[PDB]
Amino acid sequence: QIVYKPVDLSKVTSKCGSLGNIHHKPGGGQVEVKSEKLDFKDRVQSKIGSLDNITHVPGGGNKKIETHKLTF
Amino acid sequence: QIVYKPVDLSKVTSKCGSLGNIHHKPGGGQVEVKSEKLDFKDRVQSKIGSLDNITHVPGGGNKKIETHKLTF
Amino acid sequence: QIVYKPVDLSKVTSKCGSLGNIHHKPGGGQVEVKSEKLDFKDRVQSKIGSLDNITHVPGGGNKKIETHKLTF
Amino acid sequence: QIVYKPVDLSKVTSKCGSLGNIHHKPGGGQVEVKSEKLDFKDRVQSKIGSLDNITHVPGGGNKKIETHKLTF
Amino acid sequence: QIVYKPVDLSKVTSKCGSLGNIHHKPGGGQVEVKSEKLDFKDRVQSKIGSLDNITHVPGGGNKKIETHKLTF
Amino acid sequence: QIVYKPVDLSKVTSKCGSLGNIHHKPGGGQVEVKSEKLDFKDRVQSKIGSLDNITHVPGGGNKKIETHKLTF
Repeated sequence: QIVYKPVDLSKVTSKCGSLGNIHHKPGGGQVEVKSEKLDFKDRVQSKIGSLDNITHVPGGGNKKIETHKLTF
Repeated sequence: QIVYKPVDLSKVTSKCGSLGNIHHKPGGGQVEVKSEKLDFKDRVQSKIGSLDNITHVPGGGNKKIETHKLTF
Repeated sequence: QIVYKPVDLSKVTSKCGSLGNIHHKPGGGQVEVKSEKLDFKDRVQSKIGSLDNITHVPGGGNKKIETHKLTF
Repeated sequence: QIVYKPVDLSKVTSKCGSLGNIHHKPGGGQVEVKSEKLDFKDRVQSKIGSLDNITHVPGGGNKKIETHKLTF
Repeated sequence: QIVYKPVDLSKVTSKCGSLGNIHHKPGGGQVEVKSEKLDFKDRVQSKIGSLDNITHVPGGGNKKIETHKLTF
Repeated sequence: QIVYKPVDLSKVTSKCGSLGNIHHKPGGGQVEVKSEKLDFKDRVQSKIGSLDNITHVPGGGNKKIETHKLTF
């Protein structure tokens, strides 16, 4: 007899009184790339020649990850 | 007998009193890429020659990921 | 006997008192790409030569991902 | 007797065998100015808040400046 | 008796066999200026808050400046 | 008796066999200025808050300056 019975009662929580006055001001820039050949196969993930800017301000932004497995 | 019975009662939660006054102001830039040949196969993911800008301000933005598996 | 009976009663939740006063103002830029040959096959995902701007302000923006699997 | 008799027989000269293959490619940018009061009077020359690009390719472009003065 | 008789037979000269293959490629940038009051009078020359680009390729570009003066 | 009689027979000269393969590639940058009051009078020349780029390639680019004066 096999019984699998994990119990989860957890909390991930935040409080923030006021969130703001955020300034993001990058001063440009320059990028150059040279190549002759590219050859990509099974599950390649790639990024060539970027100049990318991100502002990310979540009011919460909490994460939880679970993985429940049984196997014979 | 096999019984698979995980129980989840978890919480992911947030409170934010006021969210704002966010400024995102990038000053341009320059990108150059050279190649002769590209050849991409099974599940390739690619980005060549970008100048990309993102502002992301979710009021919550909480994440939960689950995976429940049984296998014989 | 095989019983598969996961129970989920979990919550992903947010409150935000006021959301706004967000400014996104990029200053242009320049992008150049050269190649002679391309060949893309099974499940290729690609982006060549971009200058892309995104503003994303959801009032919630919460995410939940599930996967329930059984196999013999 | 007063005699004013300058003699000018001078030359300003050029030769250029071939002219070209010139590239001018700026990557944008960002400019901000704040003030409350302006007051400009006699022979003021002014420029507030600029993002200006110039390409200038004259085949000659030679200059000669003269000033001849007499006074009693 | 007053005689003013300067003589000019001078040369300003150039030869250039071929002029070219010139690249000017700046990567953007950012400028900010604050003030409350400006007050400009006799013969003021001014520039506030610039991001300016110049390419100048004259085939000759030679200069001569003269000033001939008499005064009593 | 007053005689003023300078003689100029001078040469300013250049030869250049081939002029080129010139690259000018600045990488952006950031400038900030704060002030309360400015007050400019007789023959002020001024520059506040610049991010300026110049490429200057004359095929000749020779200069001569003269000044001939008599005074009583």
